[PDB]
Amino acid sequence: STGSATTTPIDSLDDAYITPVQIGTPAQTLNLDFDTGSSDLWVFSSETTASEVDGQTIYTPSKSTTAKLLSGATWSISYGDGSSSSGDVYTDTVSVGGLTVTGQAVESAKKVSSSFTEDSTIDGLLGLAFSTLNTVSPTQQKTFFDNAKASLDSPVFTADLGYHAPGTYNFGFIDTTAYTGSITYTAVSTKQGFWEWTSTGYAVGSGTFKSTSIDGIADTGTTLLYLPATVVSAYWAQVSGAKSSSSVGGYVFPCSATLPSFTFGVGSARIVIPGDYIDFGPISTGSSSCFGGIQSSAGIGINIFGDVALKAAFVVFNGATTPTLGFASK
Repeated sequence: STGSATTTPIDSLDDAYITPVQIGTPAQTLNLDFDTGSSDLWVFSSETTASEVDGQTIYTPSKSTTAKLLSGATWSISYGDGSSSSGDVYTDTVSVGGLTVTGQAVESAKKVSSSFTEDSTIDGLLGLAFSTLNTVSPTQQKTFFDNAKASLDSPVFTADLGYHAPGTYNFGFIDTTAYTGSITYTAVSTKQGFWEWTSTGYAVGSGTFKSTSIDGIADTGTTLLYLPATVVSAYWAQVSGAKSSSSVGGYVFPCSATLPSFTFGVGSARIVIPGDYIDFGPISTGSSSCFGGIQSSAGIGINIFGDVALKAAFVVFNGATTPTLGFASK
């Protein structure tokens, strides 16, 4: 089997991407944030505290003939931005782009933090990291990809995120028309439950490539590119007027600037992030200070290849017995 679904930016900055997901019978379609940095599929629901729902579409398990309460199971999760949610669990039929999993754990939110309430466009998350990170207790649950894997033509999914444009998540096959050149594969460590890999270095603009190992995660659920302070300083030093602002919470730059590209290494191959991808717009409405899309990972504890990086590539998440990651230009 295979599946294919379009993923769409939630706003004009590509802050996140939503993908429609069919849950239950008859189908209830919710727009979920596919997140390769977490492993819970959770949704706004009829059980979510009323004051914490503001425009999202909810899953109502009582209206699904295939929903079953997973007795005794609860979940609770926190993300890198400090947001959180928690609740109980149902099993139900979940389909993505034509690919159907029965008995998928659908984690129903009783509580969500303000950041979720305030974002009307995201109805929940669909985790695509390794199932060892799933927060369901007392019986950990498998991700949608893990449940689908054995039925797929090939045990893979691919992320093809657009810049200010829709893109595609595919399951079970590699669309060879979707990228240019070849896909370069690189080793993955699953020790932390993430799609963790080591980039071979970087370049700033037309500058020379610096060969240096950068361990980080491929995380579709993080907006920006978070890299070591040395790397980030080297980037922003090429932008007149750019500075790290403690009050704003990262590097900012004059909105009048033209940003240089940023290249990262995948083995001997190179992925180029165009400078425009690194512009996240005014820090506040009407400001001439713009927020940078490359930021320091210092004090996150890990480097994160988020959407800024991933959207410059066609990315293969290879879930073979020994997982690997593949990157191609496009």
